[PDB]
Amino acid sequence: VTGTNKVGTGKGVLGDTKSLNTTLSGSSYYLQDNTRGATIFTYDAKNRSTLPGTLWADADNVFNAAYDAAAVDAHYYAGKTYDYYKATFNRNSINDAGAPLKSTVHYGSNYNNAFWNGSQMVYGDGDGVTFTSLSGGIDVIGHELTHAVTENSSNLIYQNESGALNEAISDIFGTLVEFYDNRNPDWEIGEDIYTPGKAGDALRSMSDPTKYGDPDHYSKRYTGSSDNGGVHTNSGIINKQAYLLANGGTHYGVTVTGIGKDKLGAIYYRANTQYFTQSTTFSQARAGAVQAAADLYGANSAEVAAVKQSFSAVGVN
Ligand SMILES: [Ca+2]
Ligand SMILES: [Ca+2]
Ligand SMILES: [Ca+2]
Ligand SMILES: [Ca+2]
Ligand SMILES: [Zn+2]
Repeated sequence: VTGTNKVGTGKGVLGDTKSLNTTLSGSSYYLQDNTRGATIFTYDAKNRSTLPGTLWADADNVFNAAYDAAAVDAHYYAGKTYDYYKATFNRNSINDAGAPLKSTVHYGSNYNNAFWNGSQMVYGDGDGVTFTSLSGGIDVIGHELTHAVTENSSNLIYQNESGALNEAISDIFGTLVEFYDNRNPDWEIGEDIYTPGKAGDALRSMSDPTKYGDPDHYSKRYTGSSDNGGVHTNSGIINKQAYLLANGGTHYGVTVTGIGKDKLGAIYYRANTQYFTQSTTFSQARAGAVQAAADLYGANSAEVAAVKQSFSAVGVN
């Protein structure tokens, strides 16, 4: 739409009030955010299995209805993700060229999913038991949007070690996005949307992958063919290494000095963008992470040493 930049208000999935960037055109306001380097659009599929649906239009610039909630969050959190990338690394959208961010909410009926489809963000509303509206969790959004960035860089193949690395990368960043918005931060993934009645859980944990049965050491990796070679479980190995590099700890007899989330982020960003390839394995991830740290802090630096220490802890050389 073409119009005038407005600022509205609405309530998200968890019931919190949020500030919205919309556009006034004719008699209505549209969930269209013209404020950033990339345009952000939010759509309504009206509980159908169609894409992208209808661009979202409101009569008064107030998004306080129960039906509004998923759209308010989808809208807000994508602008927050753009922000994280723009401020931290000077990245202009998913492709470094201002590609627009599109999201469809109310997709299907009681659909327990949300993913980047290679072109836009897709959100279902959940069954209200296993999940709630999928747009209410910032780390899951940051995770999927980061998949858009890998595709525009390393392009890690979704199978075996390189696929797990892909998954790991996306968790690291979604976590980073959550800390970014001071969105009650932690190292678990999906706790704001998962099993709305049970407090305590998440889909997986970076601090202790074994809580959910994921491996936390190379010697314990899944070796078969299921899940494109165990893509979603083996990522726990890289997740654990990332956690120890940011916060420190003792793991399998190896003591790691943490360097903080900001350097963890710069090291992985640099690694994924200049060093990783489509088929980077965990051993090459170590070497590339090591080179990134050397470039960033110096070859004989304490950072580089932490990098080495962190992989050692998880059995990767
Ligand atoms: Ca309204
Ligand atoms: Ca949290
Ligand atoms: Ca989290
Ligand atoms: Ca829960
Ligand atoms: Zn993923």
